[PDB]
Order: sequence, then C-alpha cells, then structure tokens
Amino acid sequence: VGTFKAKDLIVTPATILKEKPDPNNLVFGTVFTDHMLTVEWSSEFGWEKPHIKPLQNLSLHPGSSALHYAVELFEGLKAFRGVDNKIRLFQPNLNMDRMYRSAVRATLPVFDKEELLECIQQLVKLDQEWVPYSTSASLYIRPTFIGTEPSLGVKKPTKALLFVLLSPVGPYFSSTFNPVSLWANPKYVRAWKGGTGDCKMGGNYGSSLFAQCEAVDNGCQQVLWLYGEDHQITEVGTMNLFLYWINEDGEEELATPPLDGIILPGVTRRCILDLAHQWGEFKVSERYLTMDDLTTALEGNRVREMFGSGTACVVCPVSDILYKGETIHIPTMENGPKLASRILSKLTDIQYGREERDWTIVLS
Amino acid sequence: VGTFKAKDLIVTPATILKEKPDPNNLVFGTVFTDHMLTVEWSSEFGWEKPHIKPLQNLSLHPGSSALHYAVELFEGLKAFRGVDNKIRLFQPNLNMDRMYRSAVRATLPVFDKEELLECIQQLVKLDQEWVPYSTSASLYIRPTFIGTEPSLGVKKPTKALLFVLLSPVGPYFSSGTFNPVSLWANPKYVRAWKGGTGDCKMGGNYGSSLFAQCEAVDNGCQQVLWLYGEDHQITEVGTMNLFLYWINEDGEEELATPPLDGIILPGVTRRCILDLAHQWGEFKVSERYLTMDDLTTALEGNRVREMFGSGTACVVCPVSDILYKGETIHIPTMENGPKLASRILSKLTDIQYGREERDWTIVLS
Ligand SMILES: Cc1ccccc1Oc1cc(-n2c(=O)cc(C(F)(F)F)[nH]c2=O)c(F)cc1C#N
Ligand SMILES: Cc1ccccc1Oc1cc(-n2c(=O)cc(C(F)(F)F)[nH]c2=O)c(F)cc1C#N
Ligand SMILES: *Cc1c(COP(=O)(O)O)cnc(C)c1O
Ligand SMILES: *Cc1c(COP(=O)(O)O)cnc(C)c1O
Repeated sequence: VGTFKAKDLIVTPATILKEKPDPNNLVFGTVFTDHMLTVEWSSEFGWEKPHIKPLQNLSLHPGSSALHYAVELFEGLKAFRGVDNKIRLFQPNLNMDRMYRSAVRATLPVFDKEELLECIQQLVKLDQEWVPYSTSASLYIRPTFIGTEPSLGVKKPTKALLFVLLSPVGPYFSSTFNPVSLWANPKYVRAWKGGTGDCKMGGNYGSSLFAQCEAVDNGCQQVLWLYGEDHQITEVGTMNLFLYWINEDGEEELATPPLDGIILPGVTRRCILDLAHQWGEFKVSERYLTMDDLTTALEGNRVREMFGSGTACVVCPVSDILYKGETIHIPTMENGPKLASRILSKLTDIQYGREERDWTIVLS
Repeated sequence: VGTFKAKDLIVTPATILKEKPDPNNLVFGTVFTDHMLTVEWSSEFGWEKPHIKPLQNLSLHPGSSALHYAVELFEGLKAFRGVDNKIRLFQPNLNMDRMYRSAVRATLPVFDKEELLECIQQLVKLDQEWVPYSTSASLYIRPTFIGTEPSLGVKKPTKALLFVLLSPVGPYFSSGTFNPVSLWANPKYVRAWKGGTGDCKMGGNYGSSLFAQCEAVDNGCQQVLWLYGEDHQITEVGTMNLFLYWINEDGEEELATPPLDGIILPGVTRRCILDLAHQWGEFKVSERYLTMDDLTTALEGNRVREMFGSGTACVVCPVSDILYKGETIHIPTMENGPKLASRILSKLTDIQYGREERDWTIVLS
C-alpha cells in the first residue's frame, strides 16, 4: 500500500495550444483544456510516476473492468478565478477524503490524498489560463479512477488508471435563478441500504439515465429520488435536497435527509449545514422527509423554500414536483427565495475570494 | 432509429496468428482470440457498418460515459465443440433478447437481434479453431456495449461502441468433478433493489459486488449469498441463480428458485433448468420466495436435499455451507448425491456438446 508522489511528476507540455471558449456560451463538460494528469497502477509494481501531458484518447484493453463491471469512480470539484484574480480551490481535502473512501469500497488501490491534491494543483496551475475570466464561471476538475484489468474475471483489479480532466464551465443556468420542476416517480430507486449510493462510483449513475429521460419527456429538468414504503424525498438528480419550512413542532427548520447510506455526502451539503449551525437563527435537522410531510406542510402554508445543493449549482431552487399525475407547486420563488439567495451569496463570496475563509486554498 | 446489418460486415483478417492455449490449462477470461467485432454508433448518423478485425486496444475519449457513469452492458454465452466436431451455440437468442432489453434500460441505442447474432456467428466462424478441442472446454463470447460520449454531462449517450470479444475457457473447476462452495451471507450488502437494474446485465450491478466478494474470500468462502429485505430472502449465489431442492412446508418434493420480481437476473441456465423440471413432471417446481429462516427451519427437519448455483459459467455449482450470523450452516447437497444437480449437469452438457439433439442448439453458420 504505497503511492505516486507529486515530487516525481513528469510534465510533457503541449507544443500546440487550443483557443479558450467564450465563458457565456459554455455547455457543461463539453470542452476540455490542453493537459490531463494520468497515473498507471499494477498489483505487481504499484504506482508508476504521475504524468501531466497533452489531452489524449486512453488506449484501453477491451476487457478493462471499467467497461464490463463498472470498476470506476470519479470526483467533481471546481477552481475559481476570484475578484482579486487569485485562483482558489474550495474544500478540495473533502473531495480527496471521499475519493479515497470510494476507492476502498470499489477495491481500487489506495493513494496518498495530499499527493493527488498536489498533482491536481500542478495540473490546474499549468492550465490556469483555462480558469475562466468571469465571476460566474469555473474550471471543473474531474478526477477519474478506472480498473484496466485485461481479464473478464469478476475480481479486484490488478491494473488501474487514475487520471484528471479539466473542463471550463459557465454559470449553471445561461440566463439569476431558473427554478426547476422535479419528476417524482417511486417506480425508480437511485440507491438502497446495503448499496453504494454514498460513494461517487459510476454504477450509481448509469441506472439513473432512463428516469432522467422520463423526467425530460414530462417537461421536468431533474428527478426527485423517492425511497421506501413512505416515499422519502432523498436527492434532486445528482444534488442534495434541502427543505426550509415550519416543522411539525411549529419551529423554523432547515431540513435535509441524513447520511444513512442512500445519500451522497455532498461538500456543498456539509458547507450549508455548517453555515446554518453557525448562524444559529433557526433549527437545523438531518432527518427523514416524506412526500406526505411535504404535501401536509404545503396545505398548511408551512413551506418557504426547497433547493438542490451541489458543486454543479451551489443552490438550485425547486418550484414544482410532478407526483401521482398532479403538478405540486413549491412556493420557493414567492418567498424570495430569501435563504437560498443568502446561501448562494455566502458560498459564492468564499469561492471567488470576496471574503476570506479556511474553506479556500490559493493555487500552489 | 435503425441497425447495423451482417450483410455490410467489413472483415480485416489478421496477417499474424497467435498460438492456441493448452485446453487443459485455461484460466477463465484471461486469453483472447485473433479477432473482435466492433460497431460504432452516433445519434447523428446511427449505426456504422460492423467490422471483424484483429483484437486491439479501444481508443476512447477520457470523458467516455462508460468510464464515468457506467453507461455499459455485457452478455455471456458459449460456443461448444461437440463430440461430432460441430460447433454449437446454446440458446443464443435468449442472450440477444436480454442484451436488447438491457440496452433499453441503459438508454443505449437498440439494434436488430438477428443481425448481431449473425455478426457473432461470422466472428466465431473466422476464429472457429479457437473453440477448444476438448469436450469440457468452450469459447466464451463477451458481447459488450459502452457509451463513448466525450461529455461529462450525465445523459443518454450520443455515441456508443458495441464490440464482441472471444476467450477460450476450460471447465469451471480444474478437477472436472464438483468442488462444492461455501457462501458468505452478510445482509449488510444488497446486490439489487426493486426499481433498480438487478434484472439487467448492466456493469453498475457488478462493480458494487467486488468488496463483498473479497470479504467472502477473507472468511474462506468462494461466493457471496445475496440477501434481500427485512426477512433475509436468499436471491443469488454470486453471479449465479440460486436453486433449492427440498421437502417444502406442505411435505412435497420441490425445486424452488426466487421469482423474477426485479431483483433476479433472468438467467438462461435458470430458464433451461425450470423448463426441464416442468417437463420431467416428477416433483413440484416453484418460483417462490426463500428466506434464511425457511432454509434453517428445513435443515433442523432434515427437509433439504440439494442447493446449487446455475449460470453459463458453471452449469450447476453445488453449495455445501453458508456462513451467516457467525455460524457455519451445513447444506447436505454432496451427501444427497448430488442426485438432481448431477442429472441437470449431464442433460445440459449432453445438449451443449451434441451428445443429444435439441431445439436449444444452433450449429455454426
Ligand atoms: C457531472 C456530475 C456527475 C455526478 C454528480 C454531479 C455532477 O456534477 C454536475 C452535474 C451536472 N448535471 C448533468 O450532467 C446532468 C443533469 C441532468 F439533469 F440533465 F441529468 N443535471 C446536472 O446537474 C451538471 F450540469 C454540472 C455538474 C457540475 N459541476
Ligand atoms: C464473467 C461473468 C460476469 C457476470 C456474470 C457471469 C459471468 O460469468 C462467469 C463468472 C465467473 N466468475 C467470476 O468471474 C468471478 C467469481 C468470483 F466470485 F470468484 F470472484 N466467480 C465466478 O463464477 C466465472 F468464473 C466464469 C464465468 C463465465 N462464463
Ligand atoms: C456529487 C453528488 C452530490 C453533490 O455533492 P457535492 O460535493 O456538493 O458536489 C449529491 N448527490 C449525488 C448523488 C452526487 O453524486
Ligand atoms: C449472468 C448472471 C446470472 C446467470 O446468467 P446465465 O444466462 O444463466 O449465465 C445470474 N445472476 C447474475 C447476477 C448474472 O449477472
């Protein structure tokens, strides 16, 4: 159980550089930078020295376990060009923690978290002009970890590739807030107790595409993932779910589903709970929320705001849920949205260096 | 929509051929033949013409959805060199049915099932000397279907590759005789859930299983017994369907297997075994729920005869033991012959190797 070291980085700069895209006409994860990180592993020799080199196709054996048994995991984090023109990562330690834990659950080989971070930092530094010159755009960092075992045997891989892509992304909505409609159909399940839903393992995402297409066919933008006999609301697509409301006890509450195995422990989710705890202005509950809790609250005018949280869209307001053939209105946009707007501004201010924070590291 | 057609096959023969492996010293899925099938798809142009060409690395964009969101599915079926030296596929139509259905559930593009079969048949024909000269070995056919979308967007792919590998494989167990397995039963891990993809051969179902398989091996077990629900239903033996041969609660001789309620992969071998047992008409055949309590209650009453896994891998794999809640539970399969397991093995083996005629076999094109 060794590791690749950032000290050993072999840098092959590209001799031909690509034009950067317009920040205001960007489709998410469509455009890639000049360079990538790649690190080879084998059971026989362990970690090879890491490479920063030009973006290129991967040459994979067609038996590679990533292609057959989804022996794969990824991360998502961003680099932000601040108002002071300094580039910052946001809580990147939490991403490295989550990637390591996911690697263990996948049986992919462990690595030193600080060494991968330093390798990512060198990659973003070389491609730093790709971090858009825009206070509403970012560079998406996609660490990826794949089994490359050339064997059809269902086993712990004896060959893996860890690589990192960079992709400049614009504002989540090309437009201020575009509130989403959620397609809520309990027939589909994202994740289950005893499953891998609390990891960013590829297997969790492939099974979701069918339901996402069903959502789009019914003029919704995301899936509301329901779970269990009592229809728990768990996640908004690939975003954590927050409910701002008067609870059953008549108390002002920010509620989110708890980490009981079926929720991806989001970085944004952690940051929002940390903020709401620190503010000390209302109750903060990691607790179960059902469609009946929600509809009961809406008939009693107890619901203020619902929003998704994630690296993608820091705070994504929900306006409507389609469920049992009815459109259910969530009055998020008629209540400001006051708290969603405040949370967006606090995280945005930290990300873009408008305010100092422990949560940000300036680029190496 | 539309489909690639076998009539459009572009064949690029290999100019250098590899030596075949020893039929008696084969490891599953480690050795590959001279050629592969590849077919490109895009939303813009649809299916390109299929290629049979030398085995080669795939050139994939590192954003390919197969690498990120497991936008992928596979099949497993075998070609058998029979006692009459004729090469036979076994129920290959059922594999094409299952691949199509899996493609729909994955949001990968549909294709004509007959055209893929004919493409596979041409591939196996060109590489037919790879079908081992051994009546206890096979050629494993691995159809694979991957999203190759160069975009990190979590979406229906606008780019896919369908390809087929061939791998000569020996008997499941080296000895050729039954090597009975121990199952590691830990309810903490769940293979599949209602509203999930457990009834498809989608890659996502398999990645989550490796950790549990390693836990099994660490406790001297060979396979995972997949438990489900508050009452601990026995569902599957690793990547094999589960059969229980026993006296049921009604005092009747019964072959039981869990039913296709969404959390069971509809196995070809599973279908063949039910078809046989129905046809024989010698005992009750029940697609029904089986719990660890049903099993342990039956063992206390000496009501259990045989437990076996079923699958293309190991036609019939006897179970001798289950580790569950820190106790070793003995299944007396090997002390009861195993009579039914042995009969089922013989019938399917005889069909596969052309010892007996059947509708279930197609001779090679
Ligand atoms: C790429 C990714 C995978 C898994 C979890 C999170 C994640 O991050 C993002 C996801 C998305 N994204 C999609 O790719 C598709 C959808 C649709 F709704 F269409 F399914 N929604 C989305 O938010 C995005 F647009 C941006 C980011 C970012 N940053
Ligand atoms: C490769 C494959 C994938 C999914 C479903 C079935 C399937 O078929 C097989 C599986 C296995 N196989 C493994 O790959 C590992 C394991 C252990 F659990 F031990 F890791 N057991 C096994 O039976 C095998 F040995 C042969 C065949 C065949 N043909
Ligand atoms: C990535 C992800 C999230 C959000 O996590 P962040 O670290 O906040 O980006 C939420 N749910 C699922 C299922 C995810 O995959
Ligand atoms: C493939 C598979 C089976 C058995 O399939 P056969 O067609 O009989 O080889 C059983 N369970 C799982 C999970 C499988 O993937």
